[PDB]
Amino acid sequence: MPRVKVQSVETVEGCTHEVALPAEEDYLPLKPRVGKAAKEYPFILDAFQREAIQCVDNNQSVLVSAHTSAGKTVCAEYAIALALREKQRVIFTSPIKALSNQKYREMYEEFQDVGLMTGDVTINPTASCLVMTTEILRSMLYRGSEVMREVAWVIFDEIHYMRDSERGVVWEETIILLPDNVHYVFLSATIPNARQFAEWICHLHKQPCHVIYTDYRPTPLQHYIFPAGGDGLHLVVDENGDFREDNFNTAMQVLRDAGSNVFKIVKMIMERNFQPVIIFSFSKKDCEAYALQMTKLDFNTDEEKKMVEEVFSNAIDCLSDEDKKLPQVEHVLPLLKRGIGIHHGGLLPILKETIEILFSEGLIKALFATETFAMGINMPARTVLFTNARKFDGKDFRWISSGEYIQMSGRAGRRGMDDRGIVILMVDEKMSPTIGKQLLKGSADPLNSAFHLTYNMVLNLLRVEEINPEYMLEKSFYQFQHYRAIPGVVEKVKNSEEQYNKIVIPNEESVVIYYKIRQQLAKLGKEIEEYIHKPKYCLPFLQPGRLVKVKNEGDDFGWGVVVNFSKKSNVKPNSGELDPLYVVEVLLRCSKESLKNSATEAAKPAKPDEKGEMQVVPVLVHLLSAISSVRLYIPKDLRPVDNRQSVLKSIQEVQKRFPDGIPLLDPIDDMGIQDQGLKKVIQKVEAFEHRMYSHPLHNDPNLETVYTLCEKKAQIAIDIKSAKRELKKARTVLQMDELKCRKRVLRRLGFATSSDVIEMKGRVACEISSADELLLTEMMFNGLFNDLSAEQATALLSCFVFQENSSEMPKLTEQLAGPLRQMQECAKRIAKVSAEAKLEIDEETYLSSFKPHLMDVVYTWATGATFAHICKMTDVFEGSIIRCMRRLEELLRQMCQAAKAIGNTELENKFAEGITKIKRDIVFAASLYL
Repeated sequence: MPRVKVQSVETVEGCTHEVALPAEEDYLPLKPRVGKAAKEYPFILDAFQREAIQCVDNNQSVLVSAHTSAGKTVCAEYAIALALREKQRVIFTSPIKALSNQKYREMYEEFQDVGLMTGDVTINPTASCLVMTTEILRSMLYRGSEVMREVAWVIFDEIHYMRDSERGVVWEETIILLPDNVHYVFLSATIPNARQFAEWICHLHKQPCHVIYTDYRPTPLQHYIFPAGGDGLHLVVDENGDFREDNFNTAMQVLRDAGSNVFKIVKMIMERNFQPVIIFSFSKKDCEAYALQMTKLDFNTDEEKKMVEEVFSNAIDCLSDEDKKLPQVEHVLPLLKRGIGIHHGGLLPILKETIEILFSEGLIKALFATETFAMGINMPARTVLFTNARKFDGKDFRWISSGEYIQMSGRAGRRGMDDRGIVILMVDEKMSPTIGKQLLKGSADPLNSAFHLTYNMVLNLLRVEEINPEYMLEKSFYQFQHYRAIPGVVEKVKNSEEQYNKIVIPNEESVVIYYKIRQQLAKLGKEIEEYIHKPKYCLPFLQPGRLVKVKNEGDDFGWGVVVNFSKKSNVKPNSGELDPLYVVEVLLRCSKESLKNSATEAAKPAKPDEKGEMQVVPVLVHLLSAISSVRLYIPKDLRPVDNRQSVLKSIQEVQKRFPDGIPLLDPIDDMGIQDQGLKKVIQKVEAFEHRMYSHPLHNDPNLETVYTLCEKKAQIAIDIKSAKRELKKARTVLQMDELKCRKRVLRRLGFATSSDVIEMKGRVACEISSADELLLTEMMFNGLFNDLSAEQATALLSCFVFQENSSEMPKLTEQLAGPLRQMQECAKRIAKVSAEAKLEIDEETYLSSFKPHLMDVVYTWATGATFAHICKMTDVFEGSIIRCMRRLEELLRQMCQAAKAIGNTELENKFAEGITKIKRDIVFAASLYL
């Protein structure tokens, strides 16, 4: 159980300052800085700037949360200066290697003493500033690597990136394995759940942590909406924040009644000098499709074209003669002559930073960007546009979330260069007046960790003799956030039991028995209803006008006439299909709010406070809770309003003719059922209702009140039962059940003994941190790497770094695919070992995890083939091919120093030679910044 508290020190008309204090720690107010500022800044700093500099002056860990355009790095350059003034080395981490290059560039330009440490490049590993990616920090911590002996300040930037289930999990280990003598600085975007992370840090390592939150913006933003088809922009929210509902209503009405465009948008936008401009498309094919669509427009001046050509000539010198003739550069240069460009994940790694720097200088006035451009890149623009609203995440096709929208919209507006920021949005189909307005008022996202288990983690902690995984589990943020609900759970249980005790006055238990029989009667009623509507005897009884009733357990729609029905089966059946379903098109009375959007759930019938409107709605066959024996006449051809109003009137007089209740059917005779067993159930229902009315309580009045009281107390009891069921798992073998399952497998393989101590069989596994090492150790130990040539073995390892689906499967030769089965057969046997240890592994994706699409491309490249000649045998973008080998080349780096573990060198030097003849023409070249 954690023991912390919050003081929330006052702030004068600025930001909001809170401090986390661990349990018994009295709050000492911050003393003013003594001495001289370690770095002067030419401008005036904000209130939260003052507070942050004051806090860092006291050598205290801090959390700051604000938009990216605030310039948080201005604080950080101060802190990195201070340890430089005090002669202490500073460690800086970045999530992706991409930003590390230019960040090292700035920190080299003004401080002149920094050190770069990437997986591929190591520059000056003797400096007071080491800039290095976090996973390298994890590897460094797992090794002895006694560099932390002298460091005390750590900077974490863009921390909100911890929203992935796959690769976010590492930073918990990185943070936990750090010592308790260091100080921290945390940079974050606007976060609702800011406090809980701070409390987790305060409890984790015995230190206070300041927290700063604000939403001040130097440049306010303006939002407009453009329906698909029309002219003009509707300002919905402005530099003041009012919603201006009228404009939104006008836009949705225009799209509803209306139910080259991009060229018209760009043409209008360029007119009033609103460059630069950025667009966001989630399909990289459409980025180039609109790039070619834009080839009829020019922005550059003659001097600008001269400058772009000269800088291009400077850039392409190192490219070497053969590489200068690639088709892609010949495509882009005419596009660049007009002032437009693209940026996606299939472009060359050399063209990217060229485009970025040319955008920085200020010549290109129209850039097309994919999702991974707003993240990173400290270069903002003047206006922002979105071409879509739905996108495929990788598992389904879903709408955009609030956080993505805010993150991408935050790039509009430059301090001083432009007065206001402009962001535009379009909608084309199924806007659904309900969803979409949240995108303009919702916050970005609450941050929540996932922290799945992995083999390398438990192996590495087993390598440490004084640390064990079970100690690690309770320290994870998962357990911390699960511990912030227990007080709420116990408070809920306490309030519920007290409420149950408050209202207790039944008389007597005969009411309880009358309830129980009234539930058996109900269960019998549903069990016979499950027989009356089976689609064998009820299909001839579905004429138009049958006055059916529908209740899908949530609400009563009422009485409605049947219009049509069909045996339409499930098209594209999810998880197969073995029973046919039926859909009945029946005319119900829906609400106005349900019709006005009519795309979200086709639900929420009209309420007795509204007159409502009737429309035909498709329903499932298993929802008809009543079949009547009356057939109202139906108009001829219909589809207006007045005749449906007459149908409403008709259903209204017919109810004025059977005040006792409409005669629905008789299950014994009307259908004609002759099936054994239904006689037993009708006998039982007749019996139960016989004694039901035979009861005296029934005659007694006020029965309904007591019925409601019993229903309420039963629901309270159900709630208490569920709350106790949840509370019976507050901290009860959470992800420690898999721990036994995970630890069980290791001893079977031989990685560990039953005594659960690392052996050299497991020690080679701890020295791998990129791919699934368990099978790799089997490959090395079973002896499959030997008798494999270097040229044919490097392509084998490429299956561990490729995880993207492709349309076509090329044919592979026996010498190249013989090991492929050899790889696959060893996968199956290991999967069985996992499957027999109660682990939830399915052995269809497991073999599909390694995708055998590009081994030959790896093989052909390491045969003397030219890059130009090699990108024509597969339907994969060249850029996507290029960065794939980064992990593979990184993998080969650690494999060479992996075979030097069991005293094997014949295999070791083979991989070393393979690495040397990879870096040949274009794929491995220093960044324009390096």
